[PDB]
Amino acid sequence: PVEERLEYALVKGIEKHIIEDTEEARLNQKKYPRPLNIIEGPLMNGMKIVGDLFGAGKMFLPQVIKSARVMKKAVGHLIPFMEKEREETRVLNGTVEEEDPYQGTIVLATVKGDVHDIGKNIVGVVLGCNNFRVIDLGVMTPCDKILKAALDHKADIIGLSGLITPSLDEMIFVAKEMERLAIRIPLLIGGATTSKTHTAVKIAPRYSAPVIHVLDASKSVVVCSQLLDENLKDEYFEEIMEEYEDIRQDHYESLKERRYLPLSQARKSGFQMDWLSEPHPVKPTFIGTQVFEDYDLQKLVDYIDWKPFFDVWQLRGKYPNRGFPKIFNDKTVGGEARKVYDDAHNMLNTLISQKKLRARGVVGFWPAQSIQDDIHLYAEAAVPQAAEPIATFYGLRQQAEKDSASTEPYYCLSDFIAPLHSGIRDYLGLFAVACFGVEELSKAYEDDGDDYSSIMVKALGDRLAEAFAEELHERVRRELWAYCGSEQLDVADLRRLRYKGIRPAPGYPSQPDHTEKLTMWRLADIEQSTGIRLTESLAMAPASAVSGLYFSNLKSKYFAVGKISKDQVEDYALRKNISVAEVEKWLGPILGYDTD
Ligand code: B12
Repeated sequence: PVEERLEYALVKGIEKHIIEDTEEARLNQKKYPRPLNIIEGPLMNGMKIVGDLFGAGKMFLPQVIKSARVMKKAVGHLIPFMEKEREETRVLNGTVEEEDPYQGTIVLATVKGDVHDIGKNIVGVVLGCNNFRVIDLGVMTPCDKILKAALDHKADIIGLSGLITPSLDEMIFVAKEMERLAIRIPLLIGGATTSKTHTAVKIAPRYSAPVIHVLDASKSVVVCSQLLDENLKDEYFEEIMEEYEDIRQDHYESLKERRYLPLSQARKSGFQMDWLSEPHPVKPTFIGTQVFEDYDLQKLVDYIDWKPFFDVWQLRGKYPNRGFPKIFNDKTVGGEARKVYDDAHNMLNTLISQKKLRARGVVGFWPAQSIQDDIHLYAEAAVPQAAEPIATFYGLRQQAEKDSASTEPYYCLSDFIAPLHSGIRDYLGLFAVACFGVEELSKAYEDDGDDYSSIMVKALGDRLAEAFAEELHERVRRELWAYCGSEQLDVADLRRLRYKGIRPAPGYPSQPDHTEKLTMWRLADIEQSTGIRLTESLAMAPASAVSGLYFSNLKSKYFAVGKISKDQVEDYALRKNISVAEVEKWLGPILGYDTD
């Protein structure tokens, strides 16, 4: 029989004879009077088997993508006959019937200002494997375009993705706009920057229709099936409503229960250094920017941290095999991890040897001094105490009250730079790297129909950007700044943060203000030197880009600012010479007080 062959090819992921079997079944008009039967019947049966096996955890994500590719080739062979049948019937009967076999239509988009779509692509493929008609809209999607896509495609669900905290404001804007046209379509929320608490507190109240946060792609199928089943729709919505009300009440009680120090008191208990006895800062080999136009990708292959790459494919090894290279020894996901790693190495070799990917970056150093909570940068030949700063990076100090038994100070990034009045020269660095050509390769793979290769190339581009950042930080410590000239740590120690100094990035918990990237881009001329541009929400395009600041102090360390009070917001607005509303917008996730 041909149905068994179709199901076996779908489940196992064999495109070798899928065209032949599909054509053979199509020619068997006895079983299938219309080609819709080959879709509604044997083909979606294998897709459903794959989807439920993935939901149960027996089959892993890469095999799901293989099955999706096989199904895509099958439907691609079938769609000319679908078009022929529809064109014939439009003239024979004058009408087009409801021939939809999918469970529902879902508009899937990444909100404006965000350029990350690996998770959105994975979610779309997973949903498509469960007979959902996924409508992927891309990145930096305007809200009006999402609403128009939902209206034109008679969509049933809308999904929003976002990776940076400025995307949360866009998501809330989309929710309230959906409310403004009185749309009743359920709205799912996903992304690395999203959380269950933020959705119920901020996103959920703005929309009357269901708004559900989804942690991963596996839960997305369950949520969509429950939302599209009328026997479970209202009860699931009510349960979501009660749990979100409970979490909102708990959130407000907590917010009443937190204590914060006064800003002056927090400053008085900040981190201190003995600059009169600590070793003096090491002057960099140059003051200004050194631009890299075409970095050696082969040097970046051995600097790649593969654990986030295996986290992309959801191949999470159990203890003690939870990380590379021990993941290959795991009983369950060892074979799939090995297959994915081999494919990644093959594609990396092909792209590097063909010059299909280019890495560009810039690193700069300037004299820097500290004035309370700010780091001021000066010219090369200018005396810091008698010259105007050419740039300033404003820091945020931890304000949340700590445990009485705790003795840790209240950290700020300016604590790692020598104060101006101390009479000690100090310097600060910054960098920005990227991997160029991932977008075109992903588009080419998606046009062919290989979503697996597109996801692989996106993950490899991100890995290459991270490896470039790590290697450049290694060079800065030993060669360009030479404050750690005796460093000889291996890449394993590099991934363990065992070296001197730190490289905080804007938007991270050390300094969660994304507007710090504008100063770097204006100072180091990053967009003109390397081609990396900031979007409207201060995200780096291409998405395979990493930036940050270089702190060479021995005592410097990574810290989380946490929640801050109103007074720190007012002081930050006064220092930055911007309105309080802008500070609250760019520091919304770290506000310890309500704003509405
Ligand atoms: C490696 C990594 C990167 C990658 C991002 C990977 C990518 N492009 O997908 C890169 C190298 C680009 C990077 C850069 C930066 N990152 Co980053 N990064 C990480 C990290 C460690 C991995 C998370 C991740 O992306 N996994 C990959 C995908 C598969 O996971 P996911 O997006 O969560 O997708 C899943 C689910 O969320 C869900 N899902 C996703 N979308 C949708 C949509 C719908 C509808 C549904 C139903 C489900 C759904 O399904 C997916 C499958 O599981 C996280 C830490 C963390 N724990 O989240 C930080 C994190 C996401 N990074 C963040 C930040 C700070 C940045 C930067 C701004 C820092 C910088 N260099 O300036 C830049 C971004 C600018 C840029 N580069 O263009 C923040 C978030 C923003 C913030 N705090 O303001 C995080 C959370 C770190 C942090 N603690 O602050 N980073």
